[PDB]
Amino acid sequence: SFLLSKVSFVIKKIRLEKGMTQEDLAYKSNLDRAYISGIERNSRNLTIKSLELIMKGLEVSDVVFFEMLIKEILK
Amino acid sequence: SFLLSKVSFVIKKIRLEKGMTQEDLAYKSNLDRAYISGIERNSRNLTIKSLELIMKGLEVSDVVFFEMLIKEILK
Repeated sequence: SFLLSKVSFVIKKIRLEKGMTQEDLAYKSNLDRAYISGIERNSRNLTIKSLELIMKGLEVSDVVFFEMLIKEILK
Repeated sequence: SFLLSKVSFVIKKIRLEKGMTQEDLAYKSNLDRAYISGIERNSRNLTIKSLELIMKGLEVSDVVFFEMLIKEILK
């Protein structure tokens, strides 16, 4: 999946910009660390709900996530 | 969920814009009509891969789907 790879890139990029570890994001979002880790490797076929939870744990607005996704796809 | 109802709304809006029924879309995408139906009710369980595949069947680029999603969130 091209789209799944761009999605995973942005999640990890925003996470690192916010200064959170995968373990911090796990506890925030109530997702397991291993699911987080797989998402960032492009190895979990993430649902929309899971994406919502991650954006919430990352404290990024949904518009900001989608804007950076569009930018990354356009590169 | 606000995000989930906006995602479902946009998939349905575009499918209607392209003049497809739920079944037209399913036949095009090798999915079932009941899956398309459930997605438009409740986008909880939609994955990134399924989303890519739906956009492909709708012949809407990824960048355009995310624009219409942002418009809807902001409206």
